[PDB]
Amino acid sequence: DLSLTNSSLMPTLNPMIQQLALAIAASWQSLPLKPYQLPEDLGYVEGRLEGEKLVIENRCYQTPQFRKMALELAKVGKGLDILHCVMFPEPLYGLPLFGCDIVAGPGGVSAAIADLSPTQSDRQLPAAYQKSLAELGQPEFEQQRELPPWGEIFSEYCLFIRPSNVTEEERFVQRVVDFLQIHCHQSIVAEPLSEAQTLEHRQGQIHYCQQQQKNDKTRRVLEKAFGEAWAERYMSQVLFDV
Ligand SMILES: C=CC1=C(C)/C(=C/c2[nH]c(/C=C3N=C(/C=C4\NC(=O)C(C)=C4C=C)C(C)=C\3CCC(=O)O)c(CCC(=O)O)c2C)NC1=O
Ligand SMILES: [Cl-]
Ligand SMILES: [Cl-]
Ligand SMILES: [Cl-]
Repeated sequence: DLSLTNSSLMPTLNPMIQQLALAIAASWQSLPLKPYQLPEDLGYVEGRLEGEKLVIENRCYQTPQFRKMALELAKVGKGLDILHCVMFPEPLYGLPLFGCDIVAGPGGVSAAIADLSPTQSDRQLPAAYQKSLAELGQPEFEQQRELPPWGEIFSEYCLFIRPSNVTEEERFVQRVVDFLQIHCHQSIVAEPLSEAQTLEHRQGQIHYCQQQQKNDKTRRVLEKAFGEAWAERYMSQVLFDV
């Protein structure tokens, strides 16, 4: 569950990943949650082929506003830690997609990505999100990274950095906390939408999932531990279900 106290991975994960896992779990803990059963009621899985083992712990929930809320923690061998999180919105409410991805090795966090990604056909976040996000101001990060082409799905507020030091790690986690606070508040005040608008949002979410499946960084990690067929099933059915 969301206490993370019974997580076997948590104690061994990069400190920034631990703090973000805790912050996400804390944001969700008091919501009107129900379990969301992944395919094959997946929770914990491990695999190895010719190289290192991959271990994944899945936690997934749902609420009336969020069709699927996934928090995945993973580790490859002793050298690679990953946090994956997506809140998939119920299209009826027109909310954007919260996502984040953190990858860390022995040298520290290599990649930290977080966004509230659009679902509208105009590729804009709803007005209330634009207002609240603008008020946070532009955060300063020394080592920004450019998104790959499939990353056109992310908003103009997307963070994609290599944190340079602890100050930046903590600044990133705080900005994710800020995104979550905005998002959970907007989920309370969101107007239920028309059938045509609901359809528009559904389309946006489908596109998001299809584009995320183009990420060969995820796919290679899965393939090296479980093979091509397993990775394709995992990405298309577990992570980014259409
Ligand atoms: C669950 C298993 C899972 C694995 C194995 C995983 C691996 C993974 N994701 C990565 C990058 C990345 N990951 C993302 C983004 C995301 N990815 C997401 O799953 C979500 C929700 C977003 C954004 C909200 C982006 C944009 C990159 C950079 C891709 C690139 O450099 O080509 C990288 C490369 C890190 C680096 O270049 O420093 C790895 C190894 N991510 C995972 O989530
Ligand atoms: Cl691409
Ligand atoms: Cl690659
Ligand atoms: Cl390799």
